[PDB]
Amino acid sequence: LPPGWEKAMSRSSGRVYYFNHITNASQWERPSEPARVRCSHLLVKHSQSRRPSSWRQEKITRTKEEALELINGYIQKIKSGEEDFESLASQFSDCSSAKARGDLGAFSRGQMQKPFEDASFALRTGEMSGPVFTDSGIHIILRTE
Repeated sequence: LPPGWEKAMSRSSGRVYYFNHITNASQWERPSEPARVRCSHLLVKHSQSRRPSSWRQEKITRTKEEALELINGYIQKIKSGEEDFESLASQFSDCSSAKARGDLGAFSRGQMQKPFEDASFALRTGEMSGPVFTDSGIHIILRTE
């Protein structure tokens, strides 16, 4: 399995699924290193975020668990198709890159926070991560290139 993927057992169904411990993505299908990848991300800060402020809200008061619920809900709406990633990041991302539909443009290793970097280069083009915890908050990373 590609870097970070591992088999696990569904404790509801008993059916086998795959999770990645780098990106926090889990899926049912069996899954399938570039100098540069291109990502968008959706950020949801919390009161233990490095800077608990955003264009959305001068004083971010939600907790870290509440930040996770929101992220999980967004992950659910993206993955159901009831919303797409660009729409949610524009409305709800605590990162001012929301003004560019999440897009951060392309980067290489050594520029970002290491957990974000790791999740990003362990995404395949067109893949979305799970919640990705950094000091800014919790991320949904989409790798677009």
